Amino acid sequence: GQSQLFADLSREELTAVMRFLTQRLGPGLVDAAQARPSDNCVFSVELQLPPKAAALAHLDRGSPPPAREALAIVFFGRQPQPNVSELVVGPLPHPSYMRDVTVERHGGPLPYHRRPVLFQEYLDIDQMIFNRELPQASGLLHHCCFYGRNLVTMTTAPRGLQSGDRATWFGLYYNISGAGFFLHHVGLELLVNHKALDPARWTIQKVFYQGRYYDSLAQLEAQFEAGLVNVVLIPDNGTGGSWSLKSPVPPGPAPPLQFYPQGPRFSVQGSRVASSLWTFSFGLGAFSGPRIFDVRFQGERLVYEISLQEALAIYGGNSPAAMTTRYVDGGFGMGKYTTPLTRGVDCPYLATYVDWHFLLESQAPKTIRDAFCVFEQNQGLPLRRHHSDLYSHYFGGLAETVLVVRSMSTLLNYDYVWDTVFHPSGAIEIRFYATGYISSAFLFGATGKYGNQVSEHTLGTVHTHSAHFKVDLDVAGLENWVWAEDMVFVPMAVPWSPEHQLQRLQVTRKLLEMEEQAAFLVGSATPRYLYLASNHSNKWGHPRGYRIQMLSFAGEPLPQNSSMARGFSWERYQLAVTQRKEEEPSSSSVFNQNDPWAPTVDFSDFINNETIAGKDLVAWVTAGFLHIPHAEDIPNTVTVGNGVGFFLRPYNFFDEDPSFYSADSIYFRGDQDAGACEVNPLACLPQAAACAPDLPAFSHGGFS
Amino acid sequence: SQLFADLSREELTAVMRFLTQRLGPGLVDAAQARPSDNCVFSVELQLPPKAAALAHLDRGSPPPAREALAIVFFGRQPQPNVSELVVGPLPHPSYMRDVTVERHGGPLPYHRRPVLFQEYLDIDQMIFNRELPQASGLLHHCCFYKRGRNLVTMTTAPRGLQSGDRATWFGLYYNISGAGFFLHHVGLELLVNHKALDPARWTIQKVFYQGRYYDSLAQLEAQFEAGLVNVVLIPDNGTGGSWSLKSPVPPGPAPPLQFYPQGPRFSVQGSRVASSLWTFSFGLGAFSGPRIFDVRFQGERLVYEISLQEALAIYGGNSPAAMTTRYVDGGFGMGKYTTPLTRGVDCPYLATYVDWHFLLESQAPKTIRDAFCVFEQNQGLPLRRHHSDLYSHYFGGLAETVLVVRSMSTLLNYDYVWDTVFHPSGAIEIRFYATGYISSAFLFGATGKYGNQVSEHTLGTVHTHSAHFKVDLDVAGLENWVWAEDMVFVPMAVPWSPEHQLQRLQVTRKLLEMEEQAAFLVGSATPRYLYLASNHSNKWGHPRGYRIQMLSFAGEPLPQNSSMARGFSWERYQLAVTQRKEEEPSSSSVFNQNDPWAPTVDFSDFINNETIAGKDLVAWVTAGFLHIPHAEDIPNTVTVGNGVGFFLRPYNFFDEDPSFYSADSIYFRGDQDAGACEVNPLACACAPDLPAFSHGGFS
Ligand SMILES: *[C@@H]1O[C@H](CO)[C@@H](O[C@@H]2O[C@H](CO)[C@@H](O)[C@H](O)[C@H]2NC(C)=O)[C@H](O)[C@H]1NC(C)=O
Ligand SMILES: *[C@@H]1O[C@H](CO)[C@@H](O[C@@H]2O[C@H](CO)[C@@H](O)[C@H](O)[C@H]2NC(C)=O)[C@H](O)[C@H]1NC(C)=O
Ligand SMILES: *[C@@H]1O[C@H](CO)[C@@H](O)[C@H](O)[C@H]1NC(C)=O
Ligand SMILES: *[C@@H]1O[C@H](CO)[C@@H](O)[C@H](O)[C@H]1NC(C)=O
Ligand SMILES: [Ca+2]
Ligand SMILES: [Ca+2]
Ligand SMILES: [Ca+2]
Ligand SMILES: [Ca+2]
Ligand SMILES: [Cu+2]
Ligand SMILES: [Cu+2]
Repeated sequence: GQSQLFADLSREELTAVMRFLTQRLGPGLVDAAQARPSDNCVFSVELQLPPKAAALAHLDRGSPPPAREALAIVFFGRQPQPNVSELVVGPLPHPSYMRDVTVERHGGPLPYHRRPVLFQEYLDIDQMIFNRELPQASGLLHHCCFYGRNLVTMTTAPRGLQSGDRATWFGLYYNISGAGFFLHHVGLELLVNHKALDPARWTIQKVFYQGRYYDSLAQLEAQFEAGLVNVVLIPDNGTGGSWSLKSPVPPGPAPPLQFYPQGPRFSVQGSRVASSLWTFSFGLGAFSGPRIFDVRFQGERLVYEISLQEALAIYGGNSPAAMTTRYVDGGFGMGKYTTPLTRGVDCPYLATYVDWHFLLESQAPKTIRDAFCVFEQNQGLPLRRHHSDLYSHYFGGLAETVLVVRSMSTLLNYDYVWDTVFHPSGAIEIRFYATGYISSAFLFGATGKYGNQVSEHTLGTVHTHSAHFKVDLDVAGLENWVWAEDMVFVPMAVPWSPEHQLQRLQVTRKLLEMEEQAAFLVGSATPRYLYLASNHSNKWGHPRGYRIQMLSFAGEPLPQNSSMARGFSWERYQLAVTQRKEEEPSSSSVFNQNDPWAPTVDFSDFINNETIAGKDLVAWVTAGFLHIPHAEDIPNTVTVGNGVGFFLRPYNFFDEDPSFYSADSIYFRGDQDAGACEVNPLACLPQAAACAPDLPAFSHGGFS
Repeated sequence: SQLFADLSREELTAVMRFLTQRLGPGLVDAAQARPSDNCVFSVELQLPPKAAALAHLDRGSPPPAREALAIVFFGRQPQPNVSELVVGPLPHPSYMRDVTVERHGGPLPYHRRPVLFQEYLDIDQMIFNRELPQASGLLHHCCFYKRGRNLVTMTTAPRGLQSGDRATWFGLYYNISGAGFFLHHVGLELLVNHKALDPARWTIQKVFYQGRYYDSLAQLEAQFEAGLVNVVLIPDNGTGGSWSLKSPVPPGPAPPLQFYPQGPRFSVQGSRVASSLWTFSFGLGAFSGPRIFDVRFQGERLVYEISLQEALAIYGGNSPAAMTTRYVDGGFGMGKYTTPLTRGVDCPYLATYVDWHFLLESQAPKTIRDAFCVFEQNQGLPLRRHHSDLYSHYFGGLAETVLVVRSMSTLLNYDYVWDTVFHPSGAIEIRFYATGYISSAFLFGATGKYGNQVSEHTLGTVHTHSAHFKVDLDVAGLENWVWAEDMVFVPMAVPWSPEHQLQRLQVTRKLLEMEEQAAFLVGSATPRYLYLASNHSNKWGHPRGYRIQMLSFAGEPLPQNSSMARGFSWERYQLAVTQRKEEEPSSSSVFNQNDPWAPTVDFSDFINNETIAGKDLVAWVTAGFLHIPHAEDIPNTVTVGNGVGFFLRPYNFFDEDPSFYSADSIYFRGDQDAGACEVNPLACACAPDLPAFSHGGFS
């Protein structure tokens, strides 16, 4: 079955679904890029992933491929009871039908306040701030901040305190040219209430300046002019790090460069990457972000899907913005906020780079150039090696080379790096880095219970990062069990001197039967060897397994006591294994960010006391850390040590190490000529086999 | 300025001629020595005292005498001792002092002494000439017996059960040609007693065949010939993996190759690496293994010393050899058992490669070619990046390049990989990988409580690996404190709507004042942020710090209840911080392997309830994992996912990211020509002309 079922929609296919929806949605249908709250609107159109039954029927058993469909989110603002609605639209490329799956999926209409804040909304909010509200305090603002074209606004987190609220705290910052404005908070923060569908009716519920609450910007300017406010002059320009990214040092000799001496050893065709060892499909959800499907090692499928589900950032702090802030980044979109990869910085210069197409908050499809990069990377390490000077004189090794796919999501200040790396041993590593700029507060007072001073007038606010992954392993077929292997010591008499005691080392295997048993809380310890496995077995008779191996420094999760916690229930777990249902496609939702108190998807609902003894299983992995900012996070947070993710590793899945059969392996005996070419491939790189290519002239995918 | 350089070949011959002429005649070469002889076991660099060394490197003083330390086996006397002697000054030695007593308070029992290469050879003459033909009937019928040329022997762990013992279990294995013999256990294990100083007197305390215990080989042969022993014939050759390393698949298009477009960006002179950012010295102890001294980031020193102290492997199993085995690898030697790096496999092809000289168990100095490699590696990752489509249109980042130093020690089956990697952010990563062959048993019976079947007739025995590192951080001078930062949530009324509650996130700092508070047991949780710091502060007024960040999947340590456990008490700790003394230079010792019950050094003695508030500190980091072998370990165990170690990371130590001032940084704005060469270095013969391949050879 040779189709590309998992490919993100092309631009024709988006135009096609747009044309279709235009014609059929009633007249009065506004473009989303200019829409007001009471308008109608196509928010999003993206690929609707196919149901698994049908997909595998095609891929494995040759049946016809399932209708390729799209899913549009529609803001219905023009009516007595405004709803959000999800509609499926197919088949592609010539759509002929549309049904409204909203009720059928979340049992009821979608409250209109759950909708993401549109780009027009943010723009209206700024008209309200800069034109109507902020000149009421123009005296204060001359005095402190060089006064509304030099200042600039930034959003927060959940918007309110209570299901249905839509009130956001907004920070104010100097509009720094050519570097991060995120460091130069001016101390002013405005709780805006924009729940109403008429922007004229929008209020400013509270105000916060340098330590103090006020009821309005008027009453702040009353108190300023009455001489009753100690105001702090915050510089406006400066130099190095806090103000720049451009290094003052001039370029020196060049760093090392990697090249393929005789052509590449893989190919990308559409959504499908293929190599001597690995074959897989890849994509970005608009909200979910990265994903790969149909991963096959030497022709056998290991995983149906691996895909980011959510990223979280829980903050604390002095100011109301920082202590309210819980970003659920799916609500903005890890795909929407993807950004071009800059060649030679984000991936190796000779990597192959791929575009990504999308239709969000517009009516034309746009394209993000160089959104993904795929490459083979020599790691420096040997994968494996042994040198025998003992009894027999030989050497046998293999340098590890690895296959890689990378996107980067720039969510305001943060640049998330998402890596999916494919080892020649049959292992799959998922990785998640955070760089970019820190979300900062204005430095004031009881600092230190809440973070570190990091520049003049700048607090680095404490926060946690957590991220969720879905790992739908299909280990040797759909029917899988989970096993927990570990270890134990048993006091025993030494057999041949019973007078003497010895501490006896033993393996421990428990087969986990129920969802509740394989759900592991953050804080609880957890089996050293945990793997999903098969009815089937390898040559020596052990169940065929793939083994999850985590890499987390997890923060304490937001306590359960909180009304908000439900919107990201998944943070509380390290790992959970679950019966994989069509009704349960995802862990979070775009709709949880703006109403986590009545969550649109609640992940703890999935762990519900069913068997996981021989069913189609799906593993859910949380990974993250705590981050007390510090001075070396200026200008940017750095990758080193901040890799988090997991390994999927073979455990009695094969009969031997597949890399035994590698084309790149190296062997020689003591009695051989190790530097003769017929014995050793490495002895010909010099003779002839050299010659770095001419390079492609540099290009860049641009900006908005 | 080369205080820390391992001894040259001249300097070894020099100490060896000096020791010859002054040790009494009757002084035998160690390679040939019998237990009752006298013997120079080792001569290696004696590291200088820290007061004096710093005096020299910082304050201009003259250098401390360059000295050597020789271990001498004094077997020819009424009470035989082992003795460590300092010998100086170099390169013209004129003195020699016996530090043994002054260091471990008394003589060194002769049984603590490492099993020499001649001892292993004598044990094999006993085994194959006197003992094994007593059972040539069984061995014809099970293992193709020829008079012992087809079989082969391998050591175990501590030797005996009790302080003073010297009785070693030995497994038998087919002598596979050109691939690891370690997978072909024949089922036979002999407890040999070799304590005596007269090899004629050596006994065979016990025997183990195929699940059952016998008192000698004669008795097993009685029981065999009586038809009373079910014998199975174990094949002798075979194909693929379990029997080979050579891939059957022909070489394909070549893998990616890294080269330096306009020459290297570092240099190696003797023991000293130098680069644009980093400057350090490097070496191997003979027993302790890798180490680096005088690490200087942009000229300021961060660490005095980082050094491997010990590697440990605890096993379990069906058979006596497996369940008795706890290898303390220092007792063999991580430096001795270092092996040449094979260019293009163990390190980048274009890396620079350095020799190592040693003098152990001989009288001439030998050399291990290509023992170290140093290289710059482009990682493919960015060190950092931001892309702004928001309010202002710009891009600013930096691909991470890294500097690396690597040695590999092959201890029998196991190939340990030791890495020291130097990030341009000011971080140092220490890494430890294990590859090579698994140590295997013969498959019989109750398997499964004890490991996995992994080939025909081969059990992969469960085991833990752990390793110990000494990290002598000198954060902004000698006086350091340690701090433990972490996090907490505090229920609080929302200020601006107090009828609602909010879970308020807060940092948590405690300054650890006592050694007991900064020693962290395996099992117990540990502060998310834990760093050594200074009196001094950065611009913003935070204490200047380096943070330790571990990477361990610890095995359960050997229980305390065990008589053996003191010989590696560092296994029970994740991390310990400690007043740094000259009487406490190391964590284990070469003498612990052969007598852990009366440990020659016991690490828990260092954690002794002193203050660590503003003292010269040292951190000790344990790292390791559990290994239940599995089919994908044949023919070798793979590196993937098996990296363990730690990061040493700036924490308010600088005023900003030093990489901000990087030469290889990249910046451009929306309104610029991103592909014009004057804006972007990335927008600009017959490249690598490669050295013809060579190899360091074998014994
Ligand atoms: C959500 O909104 C849409 C319209 O704004 C509702 O769908 C319409 O329903 C009426 C009568 O029920 C039909 O005659 C229209 O033609 C429908 N339009 C479409 C395209 O679906 C919808 O029922 C509302 N859903 C809920 C449950 O609130
Ligand atoms: C270990 O043995 C050595 C020699 O077998 C001892 O060293 C000698 O000590 C005698 C006096 O007891 C001196 O006269 C010799 O000149 C010494 N030789 C050297 C090179 O030291 C040593 O005393 C023994 N160590 C202990 C602690 O017993
Ligand atoms: C912010 O700064 C940039 C200059 O790079 C400018 O183009 C933009 O118009 C400024 N003003 C605001 C309020 O966004
Ligand atoms: C073992 O086999 C090797 C080569 O395969 C041989 O050279 C050696 O001498 C043999 N005998 C022993 C016991 O070492
Ligand atoms: Ca369920
Ligand atoms: Ca599955
Ligand atoms: Ca102490
Ligand atoms: Ca120190
Ligand atoms: Cu962060
Ligand atoms: Cu192991």
